[PDB]
Amino acid sequence: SKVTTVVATPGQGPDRPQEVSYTDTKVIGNGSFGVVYQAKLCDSGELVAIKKVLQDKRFKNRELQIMRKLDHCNIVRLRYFFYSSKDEVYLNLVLEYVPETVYRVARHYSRAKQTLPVIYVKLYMYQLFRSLAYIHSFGICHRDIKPQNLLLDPDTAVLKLCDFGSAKQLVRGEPNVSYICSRYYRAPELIFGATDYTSSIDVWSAGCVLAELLLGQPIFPGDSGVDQLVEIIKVLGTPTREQIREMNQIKAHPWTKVFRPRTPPEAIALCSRLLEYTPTARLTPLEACAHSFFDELRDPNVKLPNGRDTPALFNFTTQELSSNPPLATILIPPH
Ligand SMILES: CC[C@@]1(c2ccccc2)C2=C(CC(C)(C)CC2=O)Nc2n[nH]cc21
Repeated sequence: SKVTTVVATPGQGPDRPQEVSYTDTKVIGNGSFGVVYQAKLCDSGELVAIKKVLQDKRFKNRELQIMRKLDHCNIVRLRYFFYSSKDEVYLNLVLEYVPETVYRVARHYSRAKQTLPVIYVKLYMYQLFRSLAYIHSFGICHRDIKPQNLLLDPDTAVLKLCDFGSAKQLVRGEPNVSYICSRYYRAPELIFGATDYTSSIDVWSAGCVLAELLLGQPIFPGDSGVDQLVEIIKVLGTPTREQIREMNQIKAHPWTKVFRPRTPPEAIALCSRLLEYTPTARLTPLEACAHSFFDELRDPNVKLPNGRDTPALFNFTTQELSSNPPLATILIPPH
């Protein structure tokens, strides 16, 4: 068809562009950022997402700077990036394409008034925390964890975190904006306006994702930035003055009463260790990866419903173990 040909720096490593060609460019999605397209590489047929952003020639692009540093089985690959052109200049990110997301698959089950089975919950949640461990190890917060940004191949069961459009490297020094994350998955410290929040916001959002996978709908659907807070109180109860200080009247409805009757205790526990008001009292991605809930994935006779083996869950790097390498003994069992 129309066959566009550009000179694209690869995302990985030495800064040396090569010629690259692609053809079936259909528009998908919009936003303050720019536009995302879908397309087909000629060299192989493989489908690609191309996010097209306006770039100030002087200033560096945060997403690209973050994406180039990343190489991890559970995160989208930036395959290439290339510039294009009034006297206006655009960055184009050429990203790996996966046709489904967790939101979409979850939405299938929800419409059948039906459960996503616990095995897929474990698999998906585990791989998520795993991608968080990795990006947190570079001080990078994602700041937009939600099912719509979890790529998923349902045959392999491989989940890959994506959209690093709100991602940012947090630094002890600097303030950062508090209106971020998508509203249902926003951490309570951010509703209270905090500008010194840590990577522990992602963990809350991972918690809101779990909760949702267990319930069939979002756990805290709020009307406004502000109602979001009331929807949390509804469940967590009112936070103590002490808790409120740590972030910077109603009784707490017990977790076990929150979910469906037949729900795993190990899962409900984990949920309560993620959805803590005090951000320091939330598990870290690696502590959660190691949480008892995920024990079924360390059984050597774990198989996927469709027969196949699980994807690789223990090829942990130095880097991913950075934050607490004792845990390697729990996370990596015998085999
Ligand atoms: C082309 C962009 C896309 C996306 C981008 C951001 C979030 C989620 C998905 C895209 C899909 C399939 C989709 C979820 C049906 C629609 C969609 O937006 N998969 C992707 N893989 N890489 C980028 C993508």
